[PDB]
Amino acid sequence: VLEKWRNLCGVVKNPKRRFRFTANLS
Repeated sequence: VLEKWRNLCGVVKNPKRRFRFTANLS
């Protein structure tokens, strides 16, 4: 279980293109 964590970072750690949703309580 690593290819999933290395592929997720491409979106979870890509605020440059991603809207970035840390689910912070408004």
